[PDB]
Amino acid sequence: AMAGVYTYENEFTSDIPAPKLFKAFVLDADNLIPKIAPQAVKCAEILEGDGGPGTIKKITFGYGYVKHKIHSIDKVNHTYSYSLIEGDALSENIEKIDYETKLVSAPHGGTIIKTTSKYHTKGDVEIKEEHVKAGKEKAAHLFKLIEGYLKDHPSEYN
Repeated sequence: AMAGVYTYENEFTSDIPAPKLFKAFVLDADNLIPKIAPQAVKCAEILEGDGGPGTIKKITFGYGYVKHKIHSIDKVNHTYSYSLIEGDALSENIEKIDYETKLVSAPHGGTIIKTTSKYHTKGDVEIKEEHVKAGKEKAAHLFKLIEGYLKDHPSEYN
């Protein structure tokens, strides 16, 4: 019954400018990711809301699905936050996970992507280093694919 929050932060870099990355990775993820990784995302459907705060999305992938609830989108600052509210990473021990991502402009025109994950826990906390790392290496593979797409279609997301 003990409720708590485990917070984990991570950061990676890109040569892609922040605005373009924001438009592609963040704002057009429903459309872009199916294109470059049909297994990571087959389908995204909005179940309620506009597409801004409060929006609920169902994401189906090549098998199972998750639901995301959008908390905020700050287009001007290039920050985004949303929670995993249904899916297999959840349990009686992890009731939900909040993500917050910030795209910061690097010195030479690229980006530093900073992500905070907050696991809302119940009872004893058990969180394996190996599952956290497997999550980062999966995301990084898919991020590298997005970067490749943006470099292969330079007239997009300007």
